[PDB]
Amino acid sequence: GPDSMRVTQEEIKKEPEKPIDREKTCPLLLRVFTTNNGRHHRMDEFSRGNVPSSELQIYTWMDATLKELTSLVKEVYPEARKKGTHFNFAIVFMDLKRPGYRVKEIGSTMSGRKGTDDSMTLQSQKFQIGDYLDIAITPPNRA
Repeated sequence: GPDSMRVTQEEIKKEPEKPIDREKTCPLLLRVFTTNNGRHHRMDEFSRGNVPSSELQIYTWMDATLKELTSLVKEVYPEARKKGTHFNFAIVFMDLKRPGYRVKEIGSTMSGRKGTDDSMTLQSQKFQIGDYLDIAITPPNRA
């Protein structure tokens, strides 16, 4: 008859994500790159040992949410506080097949508006220390 077998990784039933005990966990250093041209940085900008020459560094935890992070970005780039400003987040991560980096868009938020990705966390998107965060910021109403 049919045999029992171990479940493959893709079909593994995972528990719901849990908050981090931030008081007992040393924060990670998150490197955030930003654009204002309407698109993410290209992967050629992360090649040959280089990164973009502007960046924001943040101490945070694996349960950091997109809204928490945009609040910090707004501290340094106040024009981005304008209601309707759009923040498009992507994780830039090492390419394991070829040299350099790859990118995966994860979600977006908007100044002054509640949205479905506001509570999306780094851990939910399998962010790893060593990865970069890229945020493409665009003005209200797709101006």
